[PDB]
Amino acid sequence: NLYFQDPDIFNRDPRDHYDLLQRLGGGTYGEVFKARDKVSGDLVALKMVKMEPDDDVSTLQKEILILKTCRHANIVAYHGSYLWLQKLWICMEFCGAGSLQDIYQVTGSLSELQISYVCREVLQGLAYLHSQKKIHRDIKGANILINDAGEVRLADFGISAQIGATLARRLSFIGTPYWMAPEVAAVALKGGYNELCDIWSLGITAIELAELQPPLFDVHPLRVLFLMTKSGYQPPRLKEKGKWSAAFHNFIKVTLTASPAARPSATKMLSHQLVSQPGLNRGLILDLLDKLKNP
Amino acid sequence: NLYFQHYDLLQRLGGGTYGEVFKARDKVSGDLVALKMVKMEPDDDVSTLQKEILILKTCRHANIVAYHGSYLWLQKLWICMEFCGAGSLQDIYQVTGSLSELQISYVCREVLQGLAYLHSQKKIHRDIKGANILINDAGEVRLADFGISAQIGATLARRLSFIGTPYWMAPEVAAVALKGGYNELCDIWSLGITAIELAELQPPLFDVHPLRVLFLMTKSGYQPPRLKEKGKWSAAFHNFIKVTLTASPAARPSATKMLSHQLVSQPGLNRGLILDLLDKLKNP
Ligand SMILES: Cn1cc(Nc2ncc(C3=CCC[C@@H](NC(=O)c4ccccc4)C3)nc2C(N)=O)cn1
Ligand SMILES: Cn1cc(Nc2ncc(C3=CCC[C@@H](NC(=O)c4ccccc4)C3)nc2C(N)=O)cn1
Repeated sequence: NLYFQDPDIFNRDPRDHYDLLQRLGGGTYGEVFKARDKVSGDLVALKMVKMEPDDDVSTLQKEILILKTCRHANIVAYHGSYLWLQKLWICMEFCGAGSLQDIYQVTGSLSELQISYVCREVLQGLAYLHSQKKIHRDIKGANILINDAGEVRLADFGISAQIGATLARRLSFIGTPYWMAPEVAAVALKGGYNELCDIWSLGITAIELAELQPPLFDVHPLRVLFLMTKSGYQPPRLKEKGKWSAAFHNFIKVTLTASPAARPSATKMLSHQLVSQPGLNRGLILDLLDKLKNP
Repeated sequence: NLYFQHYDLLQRLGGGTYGEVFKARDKVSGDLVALKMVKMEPDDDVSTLQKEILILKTCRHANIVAYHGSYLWLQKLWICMEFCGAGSLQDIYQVTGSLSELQISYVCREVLQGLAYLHSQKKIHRDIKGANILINDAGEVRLADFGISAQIGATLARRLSFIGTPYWMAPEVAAVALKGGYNELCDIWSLGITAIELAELQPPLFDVHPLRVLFLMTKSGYQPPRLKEKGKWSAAFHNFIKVTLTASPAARPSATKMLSHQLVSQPGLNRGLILDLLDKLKNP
């Protein structure tokens, strides 16, 4: 729909249009490289995903169309895709400072104002994704990128941006779909039903930026999961008291509401004093980036 | 609410991430039982054990593997249950070949009785398929369990294995109690697919990549599957498949309404049909 706001995939080596520079990272999502446009000199990031020989082109085109229509200032901008020698290459906006986890592992804990600006920017991205009937499902410091201008970008839009190995692992969790009714298959493909899980993850991420680890990081993962099934379950909180304002403690209290029925939406969270206060701008993050270079 | 409604290990029957199931014999009478050996969670307490045992004791029906009792021994929870000697319908049809229309009609009636019971208790099974329908030596049909709500421990371990660490996950994504996006009618669809599976040895689209199937089923004009060999089946069986596989859940019939369908309400549907199927195993 052109009323809401050119080829889908090039059958060509992206090295025909870009000079591959340094490897930025890697993992289950594939490998990401910094690159430079041969004509304009503009910098981009290129993600290389290994494809299976039997991956069908019909499904790949449907997946790429989702990347093409899901766009917001607070999500890494998608530019295009290349399919060459069994590798899918996704071209996108370059975020020079890497993830918030890459940064805080050097700088230490963020200030309350720096966290407030990050939360506001992530909530703007989530309000957009939730309006499009998508669920991110992987909000955390390692998945929030920062560019050299101090701007915040979600690394991708989560569930519906998965391709390659990450998507293969999610398909294993879903299991065989041949007996699912269409409405069950819809929830499985979307990655869930309740988008308010993202609001909880943002609350945990605010603690992660304040404390350098999410709550209970040291507890065996299967125990953390089992404790969430118990009737006595209590959500986590900030470890320190006086270091943080009453507005920050309240933001954590309301985002970390165990019952999704009582948890606020992304748009309602954007009205919370913590993220609606004046003085939240990229200058706060330029100060964090300067700390990174001159410690 | 009461107003509503030792052992010798013989051989391993089943196993998975949940634990193991063994065939067992009572030393006193020689009665055969199935014993499921479960590792309890490190944070399992008196109240969590009590709620799971209460659900096992109270969620009861003839067409669901019967709970007999449980005990703690060798640091494991042992659940004693009804023994179903012939295994699952999948274990059987992989040897015998496809079931006859009458055999499928009896299996569908028996599963629908189990589902009408679960749905009356506000439970959604969400795991109906040939591999999860067990048959005893008398030809009787039993759902292996009451569904995904009897598999919480295994789902948590599967989530850790394929999704990752849980530190940023909301508690509702793990507690998985009142799931949204669908209701009990998803079980009626799965039973329709199971009827095709018993007729054809595979569900429809069994050879299509899972991601492609998810995109196909979620497309607006999705056409529900049908039995592929038209002349082999009656018009009642074709209609049973058509109504169970209603794409819109708002229009899909309930388990109790399905029990009134000519296919499963016809006379002559009894466990002898399944004893005939088990006779094919002795001399294949
Ligand atoms: C250490 N370092 C890392 C970086 N910079 C990046 N590091 C990692 C990544 C990503 C990793 C995994 C997801 C990927 N996103 C997508 O594939 C995608 C985006 C939009 C729509 C659909 C899909 C982004 N991107 C950068 C960067 N864009 O600059 C600088 N320094
Ligand atoms: C090959 N073979 C297999 C069998 N027989 C069984 N095989 C597998 C299983 C099961 C496997 C996993 C689920 C388990 N059910 C439960 O844990 C449960 C039951 C009721 C309520 C709540 C939970 C039953 N049971 C048998 C059997 N009872 O005789 C013979 N031959």
